[PDB]
Amino acid sequence: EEERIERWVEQLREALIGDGFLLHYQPVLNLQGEPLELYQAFLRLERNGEMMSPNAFMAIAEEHDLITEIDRWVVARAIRQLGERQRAGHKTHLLVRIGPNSFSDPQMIDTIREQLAVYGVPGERLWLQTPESKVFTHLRNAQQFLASVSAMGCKVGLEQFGSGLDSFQLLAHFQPAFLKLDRSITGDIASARESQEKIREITSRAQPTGILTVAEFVADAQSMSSFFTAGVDYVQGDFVAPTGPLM
Ligand SMILES: Nc1nc2c(ncn2[C@@H]2O[C@@H]3COP(=O)(O)O[C@H]4[C@@H](O)[C@H](n5cnc6c(=O)[nH]c(N)nc65)O[C@@H]4COP(=O)(O)O[C@H]3[C@H]2O)c(=O)[nH]1
Repeated sequence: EEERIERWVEQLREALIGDGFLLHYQPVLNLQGEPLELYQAFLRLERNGEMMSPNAFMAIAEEHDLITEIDRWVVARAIRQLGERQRAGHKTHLLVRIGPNSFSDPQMIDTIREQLAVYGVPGERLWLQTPESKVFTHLRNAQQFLASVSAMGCKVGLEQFGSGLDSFQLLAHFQPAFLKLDRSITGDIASARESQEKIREITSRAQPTGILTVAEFVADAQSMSSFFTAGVDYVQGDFVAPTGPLM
């Protein structure tokens, strides 16, 4: 045990150089969103001859404090693809994950600003999501971070929102551009009752501030209609379109 990790933590620190990392994307179709090109970005690793999923190493990168490094790698990689798909005339928008330790990371704030500029990519195309739980904690930083990146026109949103009470509490203290609905509420509206009304106490509340909304993980047409009645701007999940490397 003392060993396997040592091989992982090394190979990772390599993909952080001349990499081995790569990104798969997932279509984010919109109903109320009417209608832009958007994909959530997902990190893949080229260990040996096959492709690794963050379920194979994110744990490691955690204890060794390499997430900041990686997630800066992810964002910079997204901003590149944005330059590429834009120099090609596509105005593709990318949803990218940012951990909590990045709210204070300047190299992040600097890697966003510089790249975003060097590719002629207007920040508006870069959407950054992160759990509300991680925000309810690393707040102060996640506070100024918002401002830092938001100034460049980027969009900062919450992932897994609506779970616990304080969910609506953070709103009056934070201020996201988009809300990725928490699965504990999403996956069940076809039957679930309180949830039916739930994504309304949320939807109808976003419309005012203009806070977009994304119900992800959708896995059936039945619930697909449900979110339209709700007024959920965007939908994501294997049922709409799985994740893939292609664009
Ligand atoms: N969020 C989301 N996922 C969907 C959906 N439909 C299918 N999935 C799949 O289910 C998995 C779980 O994603 P997760 O909860 O964010 O949990 C993720 C995440 O914690 C981590 N991860 C993967 N890529 C990245 C990345 O680029 N940045 C960061 N910070 N973490 C990543 O690895 C876990 C597994 O990722 P994957 O192998 O890519 O596998 C993903 C994804 O391919 C959907 O609508 N929404």
